[PDB]
Amino acid sequence: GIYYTPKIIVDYIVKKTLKNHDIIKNPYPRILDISCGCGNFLLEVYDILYDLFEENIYELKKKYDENYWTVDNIHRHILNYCIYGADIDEKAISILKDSLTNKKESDIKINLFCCDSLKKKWRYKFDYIVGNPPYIGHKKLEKKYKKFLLEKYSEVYKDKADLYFCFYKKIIDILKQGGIGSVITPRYFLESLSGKDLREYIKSNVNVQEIVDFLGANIFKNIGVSSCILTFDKKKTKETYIDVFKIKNEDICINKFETLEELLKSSKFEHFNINQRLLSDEWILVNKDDETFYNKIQEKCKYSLEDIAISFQGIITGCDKAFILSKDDVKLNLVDDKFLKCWIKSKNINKYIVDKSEYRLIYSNDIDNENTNKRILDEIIGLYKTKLENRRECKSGIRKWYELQWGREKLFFERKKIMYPYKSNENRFAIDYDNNFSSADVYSFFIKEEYLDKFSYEYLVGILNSSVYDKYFKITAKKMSKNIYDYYPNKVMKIRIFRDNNYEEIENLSKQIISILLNKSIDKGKVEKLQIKMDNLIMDSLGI
DNA sequence: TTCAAAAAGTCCCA
DNA sequence: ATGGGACTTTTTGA
Ligand SMILES: Nc1ccc(CCNc2ncnc3c2ncn3[C@@H]2O[C@H](CO)[C@@H](O)[C@H]2O)cc1
Ligand SMILES: [K+]
Ligand SMILES: [K+]
Repeated sequence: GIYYTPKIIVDYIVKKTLKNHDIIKNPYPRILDISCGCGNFLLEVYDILYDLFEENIYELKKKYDENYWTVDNIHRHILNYCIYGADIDEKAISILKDSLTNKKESDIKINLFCCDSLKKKWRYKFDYIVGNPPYIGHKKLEKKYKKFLLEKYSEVYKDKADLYFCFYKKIIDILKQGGIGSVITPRYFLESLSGKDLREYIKSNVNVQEIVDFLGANIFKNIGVSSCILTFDKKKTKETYIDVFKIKNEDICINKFETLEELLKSSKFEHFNINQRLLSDEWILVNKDDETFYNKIQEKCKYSLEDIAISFQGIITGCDKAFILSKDDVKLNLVDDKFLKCWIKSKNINKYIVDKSEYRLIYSNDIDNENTNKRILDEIIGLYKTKLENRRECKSGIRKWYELQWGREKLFFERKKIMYPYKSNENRFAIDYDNNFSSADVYSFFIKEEYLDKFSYEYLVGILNSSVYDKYFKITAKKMSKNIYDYYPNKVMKIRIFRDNNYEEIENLSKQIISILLNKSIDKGKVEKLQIKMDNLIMDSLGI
């Protein structure tokens, strides 16, 4: 339930919010952590504040009450007026209170609240806010609390949104005018469709000073999440430019230097600036060379995949072990071949073509009644009946216990089409010739009838598999973990395509590559040469 | 009725 | 034991 932020990052965030504070002008700053936990951030804040007060004690004594401002009174003052924490875990709050007391008679009152930060009536705003909020996705969040969030945090929380969206909104709302906030959250809201409303909220309510994007680097040990650090303020500024620090090597160990600033200035990161006013609903955080590249491609292409194609997600059985069998399984002798479909996984998809399938799907929707094919139900599917009965559509009666949860439309699959994995390190679009079915880890599309004369499957896999389109898609794609991007229709269908004088030769090269890849003695080397030639053709076409 | 999004991923090994 | 690499289910809101 508790996650420890590495000390280097905590130090960076506290220094980011407090390094230029004018303690003489305002000796009563309110610093808040609304998910403080054991006190990772607040103890460092206490250290920084103590040094800040102690270095200016005599100036404070001369400008204000000379009896109040003594070194012996610093500790008490810090706990009374400066440090605020909130967390829902009682034990963490008790431990933090003990630590803050032990940093150094009457008892000082420590501003630590044990509550739900999203429900607390906050009585005042704050000068500085730091911390690491909790991340809960749509599956792991309780439905009652989700009803609450959808009612009260609708500006950022809808559909498949995350709890830390609400923490972002809460932080922004309780930040004093001129205040500074700095947090570490998952990076996914920067590009995801669920994060659109949250991105709009941030852009329209704060000045984003700085974004540190670690991409697929493993910041939290033994945790599968990809992180970023956001720093924003509510200052009166007429410029609103963002400093973006994007990591270049995801294999880096984070403790190579003493400070995170040394790492950011180093050759391990790239830095660039983004105009906050030029942000659309999407945040395209790239350097000027990449921006030029992306804009050239966008302007030159007249069509998008959405215009010319029909997209769809694969089968969602709701229990794969009940419906998927190895093609050499003896139990398939009980199933009529009219009920069997070819089944592939994301790993069976290469550039341009699909591996031969090793699995079969029982399309159980076509089973009329339980008495005609009783053997299939009793001996194959029924072995998981309990689990099958706990699916949502079974509990509500919309679906029989032996039916596929989301069987889609068969006719969408039993046709020539293009398939691609839902998560990959590179563009892998293939032409499926074999009426392959797949789960939701594989997405498919086919070309609309009215665009068949303008675009062929061979040409499309030719350009989509090129290095140009690999880089082009990765510009705006959703970076998930190390060497993994989401390849989902909400972005894949936005890919723009072109049609010009190089169409015929690109198509010929694609057909040659496909012909070689379907041979017995594959000579992959000539495939690589042909791909290089096609990439040259594409770069000529797009004017890069 | 029925779409598609969602990594505090998941699991294994050296 | 940890860190790194291969690979990806079904719950869920709309
Ligand atoms: N199902 C569900 C039901 C209710 C909630 C309440 C959300 N409200 C919260 N308010 C304040 N602190 C919170 C918190 N949730 C977690 N935290 C702390 O955050 C830190 C993580 O690093 C931990 O120290 C954790 O305790 C969440 C999920
Ligand atoms: K004085
Ligand atoms: K990671």
